[PDB]
Amino acid sequence: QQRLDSLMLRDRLRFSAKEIDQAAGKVLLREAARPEITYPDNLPVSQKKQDILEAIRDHQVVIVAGETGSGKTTQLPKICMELGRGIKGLIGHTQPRRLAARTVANRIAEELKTEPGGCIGYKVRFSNHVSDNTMVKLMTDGILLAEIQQDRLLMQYDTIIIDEAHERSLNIDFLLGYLKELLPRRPDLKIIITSATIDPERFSRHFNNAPIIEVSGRTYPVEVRYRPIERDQLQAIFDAVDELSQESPGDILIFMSGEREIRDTADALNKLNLRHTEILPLYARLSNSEQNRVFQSHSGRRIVLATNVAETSLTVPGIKYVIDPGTARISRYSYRTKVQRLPIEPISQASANQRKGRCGRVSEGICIRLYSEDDFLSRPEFTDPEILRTNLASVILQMTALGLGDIAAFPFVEAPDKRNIQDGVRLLEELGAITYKLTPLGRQLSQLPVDPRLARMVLEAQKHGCVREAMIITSALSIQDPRERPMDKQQASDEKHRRFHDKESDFLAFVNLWNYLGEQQKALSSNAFRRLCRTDYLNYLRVREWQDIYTQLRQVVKELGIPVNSEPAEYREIHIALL
Amino acid sequence: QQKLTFTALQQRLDSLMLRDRLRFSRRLHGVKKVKNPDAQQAIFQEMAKEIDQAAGKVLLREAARPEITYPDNLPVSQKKQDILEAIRDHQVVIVAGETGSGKTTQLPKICMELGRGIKGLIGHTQPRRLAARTVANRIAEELKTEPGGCIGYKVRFSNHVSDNTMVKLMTDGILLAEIQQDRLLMQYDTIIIDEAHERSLNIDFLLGYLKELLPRRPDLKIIITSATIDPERFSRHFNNAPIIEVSGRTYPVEVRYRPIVEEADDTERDQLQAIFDAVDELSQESPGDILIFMSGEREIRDTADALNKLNLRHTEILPLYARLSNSEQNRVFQSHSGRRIVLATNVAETSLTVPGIKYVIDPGTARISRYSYRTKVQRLPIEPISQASANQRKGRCGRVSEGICIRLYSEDDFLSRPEFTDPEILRTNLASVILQMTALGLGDIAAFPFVEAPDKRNIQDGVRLLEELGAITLTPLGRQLSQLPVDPRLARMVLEAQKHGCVREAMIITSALSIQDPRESDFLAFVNLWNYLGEQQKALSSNAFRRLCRTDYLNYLRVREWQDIYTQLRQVVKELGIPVNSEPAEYREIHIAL
Ligand SMILES: Nc1ncnc2c1ncn2[C@@H]1O[C@H](COP(=O)(O)OP(=O)(O)O)[C@@H](O)[C@H]1O
Ligand SMILES: Nc1ncnc2c1ncn2[C@@H]1O[C@H](COP(=O)(O)OP(=O)(O)O)[C@@H](O)[C@H]1O
Ligand SMILES: [Mg+2]
Ligand SMILES: [Mg+2]
Repeated sequence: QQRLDSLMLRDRLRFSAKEIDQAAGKVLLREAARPEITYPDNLPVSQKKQDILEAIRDHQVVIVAGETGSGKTTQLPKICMELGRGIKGLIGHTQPRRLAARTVANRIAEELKTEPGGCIGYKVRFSNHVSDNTMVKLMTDGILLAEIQQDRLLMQYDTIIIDEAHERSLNIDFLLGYLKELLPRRPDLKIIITSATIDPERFSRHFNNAPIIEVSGRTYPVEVRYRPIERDQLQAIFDAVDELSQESPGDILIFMSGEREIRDTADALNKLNLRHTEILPLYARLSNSEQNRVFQSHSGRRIVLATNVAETSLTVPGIKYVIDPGTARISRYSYRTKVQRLPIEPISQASANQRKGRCGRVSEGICIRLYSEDDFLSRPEFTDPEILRTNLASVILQMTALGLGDIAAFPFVEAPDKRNIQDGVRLLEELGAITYKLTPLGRQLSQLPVDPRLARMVLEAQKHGCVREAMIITSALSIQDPRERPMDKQQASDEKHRRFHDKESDFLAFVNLWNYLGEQQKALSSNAFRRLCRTDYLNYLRVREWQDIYTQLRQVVKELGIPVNSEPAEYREIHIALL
Repeated sequence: QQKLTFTALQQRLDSLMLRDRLRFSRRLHGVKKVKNPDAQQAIFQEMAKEIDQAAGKVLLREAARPEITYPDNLPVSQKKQDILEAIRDHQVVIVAGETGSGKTTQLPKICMELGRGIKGLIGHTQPRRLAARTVANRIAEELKTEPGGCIGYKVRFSNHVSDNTMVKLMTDGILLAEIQQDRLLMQYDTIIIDEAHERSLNIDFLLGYLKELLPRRPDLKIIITSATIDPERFSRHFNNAPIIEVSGRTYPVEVRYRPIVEEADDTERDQLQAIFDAVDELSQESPGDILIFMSGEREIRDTADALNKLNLRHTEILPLYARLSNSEQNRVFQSHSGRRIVLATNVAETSLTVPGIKYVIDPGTARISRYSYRTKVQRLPIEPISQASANQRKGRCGRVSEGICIRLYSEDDFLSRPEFTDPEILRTNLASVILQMTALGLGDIAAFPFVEAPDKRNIQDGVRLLEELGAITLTPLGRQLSQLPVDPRLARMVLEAQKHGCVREAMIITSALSIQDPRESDFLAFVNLWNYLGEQQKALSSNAFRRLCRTDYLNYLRVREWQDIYTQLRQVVKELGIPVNSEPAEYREIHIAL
């Protein structure tokens, strides 16, 4: 048994004698395939790698916290390899987003002059690029959670890097809880929690007061300019862009609430024909020749439009200026409507300071906040973690889908409100989702990224050929009402909104408004369809958010093989489905 | 509450998916040995609620069933009821027909119309990974559904299959690898083996394994899909299974023999001028696109370049490469103004259907894997194709009347060729066959029901070789050897080269020994010639390193074949995660490797 501590972890678990020499050949082939480890000398993490290495070496859990762009994501797996990890088990490295897992794997592989799927591989939904020589496995946190069922000790891995951990999604908190549970039985496993410098002490306390290595390099103070306050919303961006294009060379990063807003803004900025200015929209659906032009050199000024993926996870090069509208989609349960919603809300101070911080890698960066200093100082210091703003039915459903056990025994970094547990269990039973074990219906519910009660209605519409109408309604119920009624009029707003009133149920006013919002962004220009939404007292951003949510929901529904009517269904099978 | 029984529970298992019915059935079998009837009743009560749950899986999948439609103009669509009834009434069916009949894209639909694909998957194998994905995307589009929904696919590095997937396209290699974990192939109620006339090792392993499996899977249905090349052999293999011939009307094709005139005294320029002359001959005829068959993708590139320098009137040159943009992919099936000249490898012989072809130019060659008893190596020579393959190439202009196929060889040459291509099982060293069989767990090669058995006189030497290399006793080393599509001993050198950072040089040697020479220390002549030919071909102008190869005893066409084979080998090595040095390795850490 002393000889097999140099065997691979799954093999070593198996045995503990000449079928050992065989297994030991696997290790020694993998050691032969290990590349030469190199680092770009200009990154703070590369310069500070020796302290990081020693911390990982001497501690089971390390928290690495630092400004975006420090080199955490691309260099930390290399440090683990230099320390000798990744031979007898994999270095697992989670990302919140599927796109980031693949992009990071390709980037590290290229920096090491290797082929992705070799020493650096990745696993996301529909793509498992991992060979027998893979040492570092990039993946989404959802992928790693789904592996727990078939491998409860995670014996595939000798090292797990939880990246972007400050996002505090449910997936991240499930992993941090499961890993803490797992550590007494995996004394050979090493954990690295990787984060922006946002309250890393909370991660430290969770892991038995683990050391925090703060790896930020030099940052320069950023000038903040406050510019308070549809085109009133869009024109503020125009004014900020004009202001900043007077400053010294340097690209502008504009934070946006969603991809349809990015597209409208990119269309508008392009017809403005800014001299020697390139507009670059960052969408999730970008081509493989669009990936790197983000990172390609460029001649004039570049205006990058992005969602908050560019807040801390992605570093756009060459950024000197930021325009911050100060808002973001965030998942939040509404106690008024008893629905898990996606309101557009003012971001926390921590998030606003991360957006500002993207100008501070060079001197004299400028951040324009489209709101008042008064507003900023009123905002919370931190963003609520998702676990504290999600209905417990959704939480329990996902824990049951992953086999994480009872929500009351789980060692959360921050526990949800125990008073809501029984109503969450009750709801899932009434929805036919559980018995805890998932039902086949429950598994389909877990795969729909909307409130479970709304998801149940989508599944029921599949029996009646009106999933299209189910998705219009459910997406409409996942936002704040797009129909503004300013008591500054109260007069034309409701009389223009009653054009879509329906006979039986109020939910089909959403269907009529949806069809009306179609036929109009086809007739009208994108700037005069926009104009139509103040003319019609519609909140421009919510309508765009309504369309974004529907589009994403329809893609998921179709990917699951759920049928979607090509032709609008009629009123009877729409309501037997809701009723 | 109320009493359950073995028979009633067992009759419930017919509303389940086949894998669930198997599991429940084996659980109930165990209950038959429980002596305490109260413990049997308790197990029953628990199990009837899990059966109730499992039956919901079936009704979710039935809700996802798409509406089945067929394109009017396909012979298979016109014959759909005869095909459906044959599949319905027979466990095994042979579907044979001309390329373009609609076999690949419509046969899975017919199985869905029959009601299959709900309780198990309709598995549909392809020889090529790109074809599995492309076919899945095409059927999904025809059904107006999203790929990964009812129509999905599974290939290396991509598993596009959901809980509602009814048709699973995959490579035959993927299906073979699934046998370890699912020996009865209970995931599937139907298996379609496509392009079966290719008679690769993978196809023959599946046909033998499926034949063995059928007495244990009376619920399983098999469809063997083939070009009309001796489908009677498939029928005999499956106990005289019916052959459904799904070709439409046959339009005879005019053959012209144009043996290559050695006018220009070259070989490359002689082949190219012969192609030019054939293109001129065909451009006198009525409107219609031309398909030119080529032996490899580097040949395609040179030919497309040469045809572009001709400044042809109203003519587009369109080379077909395996890694084409899938929006350049789409351009084959796209309309166009003038004449189009399509250049393709034999992927366009039976597997791919290029639209609008009226004319074919056939040089008559293809790369084929063939073991050499001299040189004791599994090689990949370019050799003359069989009569059957030449007739398949000819048939690609047979969609309408008045097609013309120009063969760049004589009728005597055509008649000298064998009637059929040797199946791969008969031209592969048995060390490779045994290695791949043991990796797959197919059992002893002497007990395997091959459509055509290999020469058993080679067996014990194959076992001998794999023992000497340390591949069997399967080893961890043997499994890595199985993954390399080269001679097993050369594969041994590739893996040993990985220890010393010279897999690049190992691949130079391997590719040089799998072709005929462009002209232990003789193998280091291969490396030095390769390095020189690499260096010279970045400095010299586009299309002027050709002259450089007469300087020495180098024939450009052999060098180009060497480079093509190396390039394809490097792709396979990369996909296996084996690192390849970008920089030329240093001396004889190449001998420590050899
Ligand atoms: N795909 C890529 N292409 C080019 N440069 C990149 C890529 N990914 C990251 N970089 C650069 O490497 C640096 C380090 O990035 P990263 O490791 O993600 O830092 P952190 O995780 O600390 O924010 C950044 O400045 C970034 O611009
Ligand atoms: N990806 C595709 N795009 C457009 N048309 C296609 C595609 N695949 C097949 N087809 C058309 O459908 C017809 C049937 O092709 P297929 O089902 O592959 O026939 P077979 O398998 O009998 O050769 C062919 O004529 C082909 O041109
Ligand atoms: Mg990062
Ligand atoms: Mg076919």
